Amino acid sequence: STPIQQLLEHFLRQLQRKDPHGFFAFPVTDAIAPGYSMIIKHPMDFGTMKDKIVANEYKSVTEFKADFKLMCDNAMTYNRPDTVYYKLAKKILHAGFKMMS
Ligand SMILES: C/C=C/Cn1cc(-c2cccc(C(=O)N(C)C)c2)c2cc[nH]c2c1=O
Repeated sequence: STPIQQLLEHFLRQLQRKDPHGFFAFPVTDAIAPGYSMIIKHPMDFGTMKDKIVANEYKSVTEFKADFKLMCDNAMTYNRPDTVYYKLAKKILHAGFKMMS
């Protein structure tokens, strides 16, 4: 609806294209990642970001960028550097921030 919502939906679509496996698509469960909720205090994922856009909870691109960075930082905190997850998070973090200027 609103201009910011339209822009953030556009950014979100482009970011999700960089995650074809959808590792970032939904909240990480402790079943898939043992101990996750005990290690990551502020979980974030593309699905939650979509819900926040729809609810009109972002009022600036800066806020959206902060949630995107949080999501990537979480993946680089929980996962070791040699994992596909860590490597994807670092790659998408830089590409996403460039893509968003
Ligand atoms: C780039 C990752 C972002 C978030 N994330 C997602 C998964 C995840 C989620 C859903 C499915 C799978 C998967 O395909 N597995 C576990 C085989 C992984 C996972 C598993 C261990 N750590 C993580 C993780 O940090």
